[PDB]
Amino acid sequence: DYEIQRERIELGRCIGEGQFGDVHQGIYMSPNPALAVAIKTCKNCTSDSVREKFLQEALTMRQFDHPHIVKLIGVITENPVWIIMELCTLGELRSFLQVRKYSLDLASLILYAYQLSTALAYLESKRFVHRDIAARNVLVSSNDCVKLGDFLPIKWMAPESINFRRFTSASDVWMFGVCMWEILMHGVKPFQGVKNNDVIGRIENGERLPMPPNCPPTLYSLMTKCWAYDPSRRPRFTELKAQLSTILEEEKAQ
Ligand SMILES: CN1c2ccc(-c3ccc(C(=O)N4CCC(CCO)CC4)cc3)cc2-c2[nH]ncc2S1(=O)=O
Repeated sequence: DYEIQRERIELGRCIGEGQFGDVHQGIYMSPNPALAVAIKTCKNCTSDSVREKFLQEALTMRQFDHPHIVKLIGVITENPVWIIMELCTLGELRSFLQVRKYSLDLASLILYAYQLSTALAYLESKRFVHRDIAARNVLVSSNDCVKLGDFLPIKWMAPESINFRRFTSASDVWMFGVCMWEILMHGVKPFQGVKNNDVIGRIENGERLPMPPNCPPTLYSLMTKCWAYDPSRRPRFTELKAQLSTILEEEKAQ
């Protein structure tokens, strides 16, 4: 159904490293003659136990269809086993933001947050809990378009996830707060120089990540709402989407 004949794929250069092996860009020739694609490879998929786990990412991704979630294009299930995805040409978000620290305007940063919130409101409506929302798992398709990729990170995790391994859409909202902070910090990691074991203590003392330089206070406020200790007091993703739209439109008007 989405099994792709290997001769329709031209493997190109290695563009990254994955859990199971190198990621390449490539070209997919279909009945579009030259579609740019990402190809996830798997070093040890000659073993079926590894193959089953590798190909699970594809099965998971197949269930989603959203403009801000990376699309599965297809798979090749014989050795070498590949997963074919749309290429996000500008690569990982953190690296992208770091090199454009002084060249992306604030409206673009807010747009990325908004776009991610639309993907996450979609996932919440599908009753899908992500568990790992972080800038490391976001890819850049174009200067005006980011997409959620992936499918313990203590410094991103909600207190209930840390303490009791509770994961819900409300814990995803906490993580998304941290991801928004990362974006407005131009790809700096949260709690740099702080030991993982000490994170929950700071949180429990009422401390939170600080307002990023040049971040609109309305937007930092929204981040802080994501970091309510009580998950029931956090906004739902649809509310974040609504508020981010307003913040975005206000910034576009500057
Ligand atoms: C994790 N995945 C990826 C990892 C790296 C890159 C990636 C890395 C580097 C580049 C790249 O060539 N550059 C060079 C130019 C840079 C622009 C300057 O900011 C962007 C990085 C492009 C894509 C793309 C993907 C990807 N796209 N679609 C699905 C996936 S993935 O396999 O899930």
